[PDB]
Amino acid sequence: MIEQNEKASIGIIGGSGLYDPGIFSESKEIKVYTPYGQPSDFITIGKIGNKSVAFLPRHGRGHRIPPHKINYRANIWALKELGVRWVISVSAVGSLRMDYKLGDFVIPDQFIDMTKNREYSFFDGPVVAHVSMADPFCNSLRKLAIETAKELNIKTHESGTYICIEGPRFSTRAESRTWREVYKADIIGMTLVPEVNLACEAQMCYATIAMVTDYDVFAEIPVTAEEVTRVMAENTEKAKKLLYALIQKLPEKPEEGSCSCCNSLKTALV
Amino acid sequence: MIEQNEKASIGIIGGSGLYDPGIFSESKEIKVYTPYGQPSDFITIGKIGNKSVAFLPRHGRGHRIPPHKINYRANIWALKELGVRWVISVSAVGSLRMDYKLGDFVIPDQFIDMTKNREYSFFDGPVVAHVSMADPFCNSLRKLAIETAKELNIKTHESGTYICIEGPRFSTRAESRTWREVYKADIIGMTLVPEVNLACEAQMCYATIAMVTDYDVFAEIPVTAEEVTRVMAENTEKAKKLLYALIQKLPEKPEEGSCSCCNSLKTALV
Amino acid sequence: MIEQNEKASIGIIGGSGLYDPGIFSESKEIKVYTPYGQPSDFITIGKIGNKSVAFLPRHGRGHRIPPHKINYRANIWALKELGVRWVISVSAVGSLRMDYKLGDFVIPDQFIDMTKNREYSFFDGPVVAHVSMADPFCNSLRKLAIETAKELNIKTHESGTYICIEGPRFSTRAESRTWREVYKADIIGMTLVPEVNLACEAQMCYATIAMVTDYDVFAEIPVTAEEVTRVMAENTEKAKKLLYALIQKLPEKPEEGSCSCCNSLKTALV
Amino acid sequence: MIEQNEKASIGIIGGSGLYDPGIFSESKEIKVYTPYGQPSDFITIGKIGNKSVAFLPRHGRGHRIPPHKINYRANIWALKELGVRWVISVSAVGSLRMDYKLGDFVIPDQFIDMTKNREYSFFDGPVVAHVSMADPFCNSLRKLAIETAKELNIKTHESGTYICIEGPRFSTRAESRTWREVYKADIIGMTLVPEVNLACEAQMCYATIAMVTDYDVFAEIPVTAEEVTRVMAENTEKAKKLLYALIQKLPEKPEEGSCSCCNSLKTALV
Amino acid sequence: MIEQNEKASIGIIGGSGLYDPGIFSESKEIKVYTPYGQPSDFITIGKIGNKSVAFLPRHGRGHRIPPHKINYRANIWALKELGVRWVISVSAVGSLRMDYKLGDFVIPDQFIDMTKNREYSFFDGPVVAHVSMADPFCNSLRKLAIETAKELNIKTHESGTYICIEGPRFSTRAESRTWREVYKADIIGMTLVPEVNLACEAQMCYATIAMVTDYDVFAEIPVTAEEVTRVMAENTEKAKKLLYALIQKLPEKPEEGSCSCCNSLKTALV
Amino acid sequence: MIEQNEKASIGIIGGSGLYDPGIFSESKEIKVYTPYGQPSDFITIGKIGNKSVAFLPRHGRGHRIPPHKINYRANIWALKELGVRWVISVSAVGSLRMDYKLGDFVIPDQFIDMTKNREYSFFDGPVVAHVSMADPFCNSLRKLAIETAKELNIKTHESGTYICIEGPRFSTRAESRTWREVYKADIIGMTLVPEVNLACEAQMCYATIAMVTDYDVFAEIPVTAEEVTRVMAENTEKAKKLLYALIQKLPEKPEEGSCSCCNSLKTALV
Ligand SMILES: CSC[C@H]1O[C@@H](n2cnc3c(N)ncnc32)[C@H](O)[C@@H]1O
Ligand SMILES: CSC[C@H]1O[C@@H](n2cnc3c(N)ncnc32)[C@H](O)[C@@H]1O
Ligand SMILES: CSC[C@H]1O[C@@H](n2cnc3c(N)ncnc32)[C@H](O)[C@@H]1O
Ligand SMILES: CSC[C@H]1O[C@@H](n2cnc3c(N)ncnc32)[C@H](O)[C@@H]1O
Ligand SMILES: CSC[C@H]1O[C@@H](n2cnc3c(N)ncnc32)[C@H](O)[C@@H]1O
Ligand SMILES: CSC[C@H]1O[C@@H](n2cnc3c(N)ncnc32)[C@H](O)[C@@H]1O
Repeated sequence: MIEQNEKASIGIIGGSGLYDPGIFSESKEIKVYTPYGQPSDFITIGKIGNKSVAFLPRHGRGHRIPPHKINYRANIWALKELGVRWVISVSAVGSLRMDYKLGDFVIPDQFIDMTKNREYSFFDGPVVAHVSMADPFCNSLRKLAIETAKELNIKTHESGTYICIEGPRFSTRAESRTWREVYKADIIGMTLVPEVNLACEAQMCYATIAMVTDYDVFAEIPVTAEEVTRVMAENTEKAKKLLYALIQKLPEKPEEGSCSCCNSLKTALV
Repeated sequence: MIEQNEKASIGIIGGSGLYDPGIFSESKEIKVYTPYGQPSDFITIGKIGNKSVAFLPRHGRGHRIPPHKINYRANIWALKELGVRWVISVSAVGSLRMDYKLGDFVIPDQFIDMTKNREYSFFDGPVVAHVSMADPFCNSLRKLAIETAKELNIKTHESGTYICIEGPRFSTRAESRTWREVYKADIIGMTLVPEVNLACEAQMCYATIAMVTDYDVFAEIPVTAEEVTRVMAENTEKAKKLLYALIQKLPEKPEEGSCSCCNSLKTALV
Repeated sequence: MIEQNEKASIGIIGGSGLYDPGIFSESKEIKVYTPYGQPSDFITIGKIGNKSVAFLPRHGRGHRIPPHKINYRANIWALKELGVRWVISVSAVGSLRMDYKLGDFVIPDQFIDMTKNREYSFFDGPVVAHVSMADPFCNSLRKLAIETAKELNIKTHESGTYICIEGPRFSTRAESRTWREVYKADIIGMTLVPEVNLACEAQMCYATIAMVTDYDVFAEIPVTAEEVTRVMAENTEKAKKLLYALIQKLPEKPEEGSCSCCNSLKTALV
Repeated sequence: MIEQNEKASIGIIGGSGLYDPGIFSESKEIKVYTPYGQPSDFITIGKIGNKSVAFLPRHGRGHRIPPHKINYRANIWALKELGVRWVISVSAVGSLRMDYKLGDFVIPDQFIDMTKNREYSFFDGPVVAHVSMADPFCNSLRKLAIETAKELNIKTHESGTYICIEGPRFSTRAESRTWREVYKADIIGMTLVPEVNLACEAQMCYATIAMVTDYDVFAEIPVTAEEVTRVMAENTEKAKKLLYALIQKLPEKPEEGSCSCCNSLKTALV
Repeated sequence: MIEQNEKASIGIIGGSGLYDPGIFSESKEIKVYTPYGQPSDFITIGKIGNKSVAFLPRHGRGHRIPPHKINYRANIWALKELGVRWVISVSAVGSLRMDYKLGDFVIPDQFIDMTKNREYSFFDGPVVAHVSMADPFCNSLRKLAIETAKELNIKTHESGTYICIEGPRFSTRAESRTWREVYKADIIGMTLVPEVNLACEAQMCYATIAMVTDYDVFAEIPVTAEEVTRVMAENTEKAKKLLYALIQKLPEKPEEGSCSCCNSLKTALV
Repeated sequence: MIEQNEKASIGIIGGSGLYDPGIFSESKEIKVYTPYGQPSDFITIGKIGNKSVAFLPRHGRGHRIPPHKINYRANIWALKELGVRWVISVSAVGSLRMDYKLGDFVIPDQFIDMTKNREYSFFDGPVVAHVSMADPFCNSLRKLAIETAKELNIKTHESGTYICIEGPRFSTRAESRTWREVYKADIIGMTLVPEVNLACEAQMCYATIAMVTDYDVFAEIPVTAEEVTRVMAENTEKAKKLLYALIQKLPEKPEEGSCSCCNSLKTALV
C-alpha cells in the first residue's frame, strides 16, 4: 500500500548476539510497510562496496522477541519490498556432534522442521503454491559462503542438517538423542523455519551461516541461554569478517541454474 | 508475492442481487493474490468501451458471505493489484426517511460507522497512517454518477448519510429511532465500512450507488431479507443502465483536486 | 455430533445472583455438546408441573464468567439441542429513570446494542440469514410474564428499552447521560446481546425479566458490583415466585402469530 | 440451525485434479449450513445407480484452497448433515518407495500425522471424546475398494502408510529420508489429517483411494506442483472408473463389525 | 514470572510527538515482563526531584504503533509491576468546539467510548470485576494538573468530555457533527480507552493532559496527521514544563479519598 | 491484579479419574486470578499434616476439558500465585512396552513432545527466556516419589520416557510402532506438555506420577477411553495412598541442588 523508494539487493538477517552487524560505514534506519504488520525492528540500510545492503535483527532491539513470536512473514515481506535478491542469515546453533565444535561455522545444506503452530507460507489462497525445497538453501550462495570461509581461513563445516525446534525451551535428553539418532541432525536452532520457506516463496536466494555456540545436552553441563550469548560474543569478530567479505563477493543477481527458488515459482503454482 | 499481469482501471463491487452485473461483452474469471487470503470470489475482468473493468461480488457466489465475514482487505487489495483507480460500489439499503420511495437511487455523501467487529485498516504498523475521511467518498466520481443519473432520467437523491451497522440482524425499532431522529441518517446498510476506508487507504476513488430496497422498521411490515432481494430484483435493469453509462463516462484517471484520497497518503502518514 | 437424548421445552437463563433458581423439585446436571465449545455450566434439567425445564446460569459456577467472555453461542446451541422452545432470561439491570426503582421488575420491549467485538450470529456463511428484530422479544412470552406479575401483585413495568453495554466497567456519567438522553434507554445491562439475537436465529421465543438492582450513575453513590449483588439477593424470593408461576402458565408451543422469531427464518434467509 | 432437506448416503471428497468427478448424470449444487462456516465449495448432490451421492472438492473451485487452510470441520459437518455414512476420499500422493510406479493406486491402511497447525476435533468440551484410530480407515470400505480395483484390473497396492505433512512446501531431502528410512512410510500427502479424524468422530466410514503422482525427492527431478497436476490428469479416467464402480457396489449401511468408527462413540466418550 | 527490581511511583505515558519527554536528567531503558507480551517500547526509568519516574511512549519508537494495535494491557501491567501509583497521560486531541483553540490544554473529566474490538479489561474470569467509572479520572491528579497549569500561567480548560474513536481513520463530517451536537463531546482522540479503564483496574490514579492539535472537521481544512504532528511540535516545550512541574508536586501516594480507583477494587469484585 | 491471600507450598494436579484426590480433611474451593483467564476449575485448598496443599483437576468438573483445550498457563499461574513450590502431577498413561503392566506406576525421567499448536511458554517478549530441560523433571521430587513407592511396596518403574501427543484421538498402529521402536518412548499421554515446561519457567519443582491404564495399540483390543477410565478407577485407592504419603514426606522447600528449575531462571534469560 506504500511505494517503497529505498532499494537493497542484499539482505542480512542477524540472530543472537548480532544486533550490530559491524559492517556498515554510513547507514540509516527505515520503517518498511508490510501487510503482516511489524518486522522485528526498523531495517538498517547502507552501502557496502558497490552494494546496497539491508540488515534486520530477527530478535529486535534488546533481543526482545523470542523465536516463536518472530513475525517471519513481515520480515521477509519487508526485504522483498526493498528489492532484496540475496538473503544471508547469521544464526547461533547447538551442535549435536562432537566434531562440530564451539566457534566453528557451519553452512547447512538440509533441514528438518520440528516447529509447531507457526505461519508457514505467504500463500493462503486463492493462489496456491507448493514450493519445492528438496535442497532448501540457495546453492550459489552456499558455495560463495564456503569459498569466503576458505579464503579467510575460518574453520567452517561445508554441510549439515539443521533441526529446527519450536522453543523457547531447549530440548530434553530424550529429544536430543532422537535428533541425533532419528533425524540424523547435525545442528539445532529455533529460527530457521519458516524464514527459509518464506524466502523461497519470495524468490530469494537464501543461505544460513550458523555458528556453534553450545553442545546442546551433550557436554557435562547442558546448554543454557547464558552460554549461547557468551560464545556468540567471543566470535562476533570472525562472523563480521566473514559477512563483510561475502557481501562484496556476491554477483549482482543469483544465477538461475544455481538458485532453485529463483524464478521457480512457475512450477510451484497449482 | 506474484506479478499481476492483468490490469483494470475501474473496479465494480456488486452488492445484494448483483452477482451478475450484466455489463460485460467478453470476460474471464481470474484468481488474484492477496496477503489477506481470499477475496469474495474470483474477479471478473473484461473490456467495456475503451475501459478494462474488474468486477467482484462482495457476497460471493450464491450470496454465501454475510457482511460481517466479508474479507474487505482482500477485496480492496485485489483491486489495487489490478491497478484499479476508480471503485464503483452498488449496494442495497434501507431508507430511514419516508419521503423516499422504494427503487430510488441515493448517492450518499456521508457515513456514520456503527460496525462492531471488523478489520478497519491496511496500516497496522510500523507505517502508521490516519486517512482524512471528512468527505469520505470521491467527489469526482459522485458527481459523474449524479450526472449519469440525470442524463438517463433515473430518479436519484444527490446526497445522504449512510449508517453502517454490524448485522447480520436488522435493527430494533429503538435503534432505528436513534439512527433517524437523533443521528439524522438517511439510509442504512451493513457493507459500506470498512470497504470505503480501505479504498481510501489504497488511494482509490470510491463512491456508492445505493438503491432503496426497504423502509427499515418504518413501514407497516418491517424489512426482511426477502423484501430486500425482491426489490433489488425489480430494479436491476435500471442499475445496469446507470452502471454501463457511468463506466463509459469516466476519465482515465481521477483528478487530485476532485479526489481527496488520490495521492493524499502523504499528509496521512505520521 | 452427539445425539441429545434429554429434552426440555422451556429454558431458563439465570443472571447475577440467580445461580440457584429455586424452582426444581428433582433435577440433574448434564453436559451438552456444542460445536462452539463450553456452555457457561452444566445444564440443570428437571420437571416443573407438566414441563421439562432446562436451567443455565450464564455466569457459571461462582459467577466466574464476565459478560464479555460468556459463550453465548454455546449456551443457545445447547438449549436448542435440548428442544427448548421458550427461553426466559432473568437479569440484573441498572435503572436510568427515577420511576424504575430498586427491586422493580421490568419486562423490556426494545433494546439498543452498544456491545463491541462479540460474536453476534450462528450464520457466518454459506447460508446467510438476516433476522428481523424490529420487535426483538417474543410478544407472547412478554405478555405471559406481564400477566403473571399482575396475578402475583408484583410491581413490574410492562415496557422498556434495555441498552446493552460491553463492560466489564460500568458507564461514565457522560455515557449514562447519553443513554438516557440520546438513546432513550430505560434500563442498562451487559448480557442481553447477543443472547437475544442468537435465540431468535434459533427460532426460540425469548423474553427478559429484568430486575432493577441499582440507579447506575444517578444516585448519590454510583453503582458498584457489591450493590448489584446485594439488591438482587434482597429480591430473589420474588423472582423465584414469578419464575415458578410463569413456567407453569406457558402453552406447549409458542403461537406463530405471537412469536416473530418462530418459523420466521424463511424470510430471513437470503 | 436449519433443517437439511437434502440427503445422501455416500460422500466423495475430491482432491487435486478432481474438481469434476465425472460420475453424475443429473446433479445440482447446494449450500449446506455448518457451525464452522464455509465448506470448500457448494456440495454437488445427485443420484448414481440407486444411491444419492454428495461430492465436495476439498480445494474448492479453481483449486483455490491450500491444505493448511481447508475447513475440514465444515466439510465433514456438511456431509454429516446430509446423512452421509460412507466417505470416499480421492487424493494425489507422492511415493516414498521406488518399487511403485507413477499412476499406481494405493489403498492405505495406516497413517502418521506430521501436520502442525490444524483443528483436529469436533470435541472441544464439555463432551470429551477420544476416538480409537489404531486402524484409522474403515475396513469394510477399504475391502470394497480393493475388490473393485481387482474386478476392473486396475493396478492397486492394498496397504500402505500415509505420512501427512503440513505444507504447503514439499519436504526436504533430510525430511524425506526420515519419512522413508526411519518411519517406514510408503506415501506422502498434505490433506489426510484431520479429514480422517473428523470423519471418524462423525461416525462415518472413511477410506482413501490414493494415486501416486510423483516420487517425492527420490527421482532425478524432485516433485513439483506441475508434475502432480500433470500425472493426476493422465490418470483421471481410471480414477473415475474405479469411483463409479465402487459407489454402485456399496451396501446401504456399513456394518458395525467392519467399521470401527460406526456407532463406536460410546467407548470414546469419557 | 520474574521479580521486578526496578521501582517507580509515577508513570508517564507519552502520546503523539512526545517520544522524548525531556524531563530526565539521568535515566536508563529497561525491559519489563508482562503476561500480555510487549509493551510499546522499553520503559525509561530515572529520578526527577525525589521521585523515581517511569516513561512509556504509547506509539513506540518512531511512532510505529497505531492506536488500534497498542498493547494497552502490557503497558499498564508493566507500570503496575514497577509499583506505579500515579499515571499521567499526555495526548494529542482534536477540538470539537471553536473555543477550545490550537495549543490549548484540556484536563478532561469525562469520556465516551466509541472504540470497537479492543481488549478492555484485565479481568476475564474467574475473578470477575466491574469497576465504577462514573468519574473516570483521578480527581486528586486532575486537581494537581489544574493547579500546575494555573501556577505556570498555561492556558488550560479545566473540564471536558473526551470521545474516543477506533481509528485509524479520522471522523466523517456526519460523525463529527454527531460527536459534538449529540454526544456533547469536547475533544476527540483514539488512545484514551482502554488505557484509562485498565489503569483503574490496576488501582492507579490516572489523568490525561490533552493538547488541542486540530479542529477535527470544523476548520476550513479538515484535520490531517501532518497537522497533528506540526501543532504538537509547536507546543512540546510548554507540555514539558507542565509535566516537569506536576511530577514534582505529586505527594508520595494518592489519597484514597480523592482517588476513586485507589483501593476500590473490593466493591468491584462480584 | 489482585492480592492473593491464600497460600500453599504444594500443588497437586489431578488427571483422569482423579477429580476427587481423597487427601483432604478440611478444605475449601477458591477462585484464583490469572492474566490467562480460567484455570480448569476452582482450586481446592486445605491442610495435610503440616502442609498447606492446593489441588487442581486439569480436566475440570465432570472431565469437561480435553487435553488440547486445557488452559495450562492459567493452571500454572494460579499455583504460582498461591506460592506453590512443589507440583505433583498424577496422570493416566498408555504403556508402549508389555513389561509396563496395567496398574503399574511409572515415575518418568524424560519426555518427547509431539504436541501441536499449544501455548508453550509464559515468555513471549520482551523478556526472553529459554529454560534448560535436559532433565525435565525435578530430581528431588522424583526421588521422594520413588522412595515413597518403595516404602509402601507399590509396584513402580523408576524411570521412563513419556511421549506427549496432541490428541484427542489415540495413536494409529503406525504411529505407536514409531513411538516405541523409533523414539524409544515407554509411556504415552496427552497432558504433560506444556504443563511441565510452564512449571519449570515458574521455578517450581515438578514431577509426574503416571499410572499405566492401557497398552495403547499393543493388546488384543486397542485402547479406548472407557478402558482408561475403568483401569484408573481400579487403582485410585493405591494412587491416593502414594499421594498422601508423598505429600507429608516433602521438605519445606526444594533444594536448589536437586531442582534444576529452582532459581535457575537467571541463566535462561537472554
Ligand atoms: C540466546 S539463547 C536462544 C537462541 O539460541 C539458538 N540456539 C542455540 N543453541 C541451541 C540449541 N542447542 N537448541 C536450540 N536452539 C539453540 C536458538 O535459535 C535461540 O534463538
Ligand atoms: C439481502 S438482505 C441483507 C442485506 O441488506 C442490506 N440492507 C438492506 N436494507 C437494510 C436495512 N434496513 N438495514 C440494514 N441493512 C440493509 C445489507 O447491507 C445486507 O447486506
Ligand atoms: C454483579 S455486577 C455486574 C452485572 O450487573 C449487570 N448490571 C447491573 N447494573 C448495571 C448497570 N448500571 N450497568 C451495566 N450493567 C449492569 C450487568 O449485566 C453485569 O452482568
Ligand atoms: C497440486 S500439488 C499439491 C498437492 O500434492 C499432494 N502431494 C502430492 N505429492 C506430494 C508429496 N510428495 N508430498 C506432499 N504432498 C504431495 C498434496 O496433498 C497437495 O495437496
Ligand atoms: C499523529 S495523528 C494521529 C493521532 O492523533 C490523535 N488525534 C488528534 N486529533 C484527532 C482527531 N480530530 N480525531 C481523532 N484522533 C485525533 C489520535 O489519538 C491519534 O493517535
Ligand atoms: C480418559 S481417556 C483420555 C486420557 O487418557 C490419557 N491416556 C491414557 N492412555 C493413553 C494412550 N495410550 N495414548 C494417549 N493418551 C492416553 C490421556 O492423557 C488423556 O487425557
